[PDB]
Amino acid sequence: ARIRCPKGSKAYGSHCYALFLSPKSWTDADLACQKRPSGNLVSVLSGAEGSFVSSLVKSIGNSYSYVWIGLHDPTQGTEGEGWEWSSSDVMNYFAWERNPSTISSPGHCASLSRSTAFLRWKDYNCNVRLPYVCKFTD
Ligand SMILES: [Zn+2]
Ligand SMILES: [Zn+2]
Ligand SMILES: [Zn+2]
Repeated sequence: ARIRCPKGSKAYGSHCYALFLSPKSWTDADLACQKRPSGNLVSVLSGAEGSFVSSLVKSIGNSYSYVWIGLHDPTQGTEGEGWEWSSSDVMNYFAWERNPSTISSPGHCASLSRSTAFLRWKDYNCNVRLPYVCKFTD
């Protein structure tokens, strides 16, 4: 109604968000998020949502510099329009630190980078285990 979420997550818009510190590869993180109702690694569909997600993670801590979000490229470079959100939302907002199309052999998953105050996206090796943010409904 006035948007409430489960203990352990935060509301924004019509969604609940939760940061998990025990690191997982991109695929394992998204699968973990899917345990939740309409859950998936967070999709960032507006600058406003980007700022909110940023505030959610800013206090993670020195040990972590990258956090998984739900953007990946199933074409593994062969496409650079192969990127998509695991939630299947239309890619209507773009916040790359450096566009992957300017990178030779970029990572095929995207993470929020501490260098950009977690407001921008960095191509990253999908197999690396990182903390991650889930976006779901309650
Ligand atoms: Zn949803
Ligand atoms: Zn996909
Ligand atoms: Zn590659």
